[PDB]
Amino acid sequence: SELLVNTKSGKVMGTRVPVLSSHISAFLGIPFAEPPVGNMRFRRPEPKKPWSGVWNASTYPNNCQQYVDEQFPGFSGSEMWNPNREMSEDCLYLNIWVPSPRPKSTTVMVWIYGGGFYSGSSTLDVYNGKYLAYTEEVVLVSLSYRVGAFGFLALHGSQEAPGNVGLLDQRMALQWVHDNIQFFGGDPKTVTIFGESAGGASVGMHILSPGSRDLFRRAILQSGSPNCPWASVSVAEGRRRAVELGRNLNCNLNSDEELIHCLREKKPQELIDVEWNVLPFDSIFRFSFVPVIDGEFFPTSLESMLNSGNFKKTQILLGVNKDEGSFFLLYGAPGFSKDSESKISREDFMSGVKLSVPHANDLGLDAVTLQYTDWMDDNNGIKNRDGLDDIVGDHNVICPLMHFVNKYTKFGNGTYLYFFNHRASNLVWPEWMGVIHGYEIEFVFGLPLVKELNYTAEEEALSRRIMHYWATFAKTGNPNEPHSKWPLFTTKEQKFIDLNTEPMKVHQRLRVQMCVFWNQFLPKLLNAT
Ligand SMILES: *[C@@H]1O[C@H](CO)[C@@H](O)[C@H](O)[C@H]1NC(C)=O
Ligand SMILES: *[C@H]1O[C@H](CO)[C@@H](O)[C@H](O)[C@H]1NC(C)=O
Ligand SMILES: CN1C=CC=C/C1=C/NO
Repeated sequence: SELLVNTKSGKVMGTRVPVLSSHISAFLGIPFAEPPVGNMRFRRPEPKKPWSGVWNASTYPNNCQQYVDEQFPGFSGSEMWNPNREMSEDCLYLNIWVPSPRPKSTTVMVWIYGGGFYSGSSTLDVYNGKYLAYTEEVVLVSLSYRVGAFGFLALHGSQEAPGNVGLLDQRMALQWVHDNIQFFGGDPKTVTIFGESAGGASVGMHILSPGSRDLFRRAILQSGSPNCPWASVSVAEGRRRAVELGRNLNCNLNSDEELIHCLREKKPQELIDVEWNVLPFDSIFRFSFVPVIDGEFFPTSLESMLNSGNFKKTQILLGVNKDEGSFFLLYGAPGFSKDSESKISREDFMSGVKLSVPHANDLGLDAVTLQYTDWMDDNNGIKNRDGLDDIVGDHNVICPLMHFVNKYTKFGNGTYLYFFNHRASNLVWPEWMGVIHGYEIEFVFGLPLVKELNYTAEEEALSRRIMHYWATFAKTGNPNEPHSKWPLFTTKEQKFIDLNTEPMKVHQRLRVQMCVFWNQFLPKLLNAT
């Protein structure tokens, strides 16, 4: 049958799904590691152990233990991100979507999900790979990896909970794709890892990590960069936060040995219940458990790796959305709310700014205020709302990614840059938030093609237009077809394109203005004071 496949780990039998008018085959929930339950908790993952008999690949697997977002219960705008399958410490699986009939050796795309390192699932509807697979004849795989403390708790010296382990889960699935994707018709010479926010930062990170480089060809990064200030911590800090976790559960903090034995004793939900207390800062866009700069995963510091080409040289496509800040401010900042327009007082702006740049002293603080204030109208509520959206955007996504780009392209082998600024016509969040973080994904995964979710005509155009760009680049190293064109990004000129339902424009020097602020000036200033 098309649906029975022999793989180095065992025979797997999938299932066949409908898509638009045609069909496709789906393999759902293939395990690729020993379940990290028990007291494999926090440990590095181990390989699956071949099964006998025929693994059932026809339902979605579980989601990993994660914080579940209740802030707007019943609101789809927020629910669309929540685990939608049962949660379990047993959740290392992956999913494949293969064209019918099976290709022999075609392009592979591996999706890695975002979620701030504390959350996310392979199984959410917006990450359904059947449209992409179908429309572009590519093999589409989505992996899944451990989040929050289960995934990133890090007690350096120790082998019991070493750090970066979720990051290892990702690599382990990338191994299994490497070794078996050929039996599904995928060309392993030709995998593209691609992801959003934490997912983007992780792709970035496997460009850098030496044990990750050989496992893939090309990378696409959305709204995320391995150098984003919220994406890594020092080993000391990770140590500090793990022991802090131990405290709100009343563990013995005498050896590492005992901390871990303790944390391992606790039910998954009690770790989740207190995870947000270990933050060092009142802040937004910061997360508890996070890649740590351990020296084994990352041989050295991010910055100096970037500096001396110590990273995989291939070609990359990446980008930012127009309002990366809003979603964060809505959740975290005094003054913003889902149902009003959220005019912010000159009072609330100040505390907004404070929460966004939690490591700055106040001289640093003034420098920011100065930079983003309309001094001729320093009271307009709207201007403050927006100014704040740009601070959180720039400081957290746009400018660290621009820095990553500039260093990448000295030694890279081709670089393509987008600025997605389209607001979906049926977006269910309010207007003031604009083109929000995360909201290109549904265009990438091709949901505007499905009539009953209500998109414009042109939106569907934009979606396939994007999907092709993506699939072509994965297959080619170039988003463009042999004969108007998405230009390469160069250090000399720095062209990038708009992605949106009208005819594309090339521009230059994305937020260059403000990125020199965050990239050169502020850091020098905090270093002096
Ligand atoms: C097990 O296999 C059969 C069809 O092959 C079916 O009842 C069901 O979809 C599968 N159950 C799972 C994976 O839970
Ligand atoms: C990178 O790729 C090839 C193959 O090694 C080389 O000749 C090419 O011109 C390079 N291009 C860029 C975009 O740096
Ligand atoms: C969880 N989430 C909420 C808003 C926007 C993006 C997003 C990505 N999660 O992985």
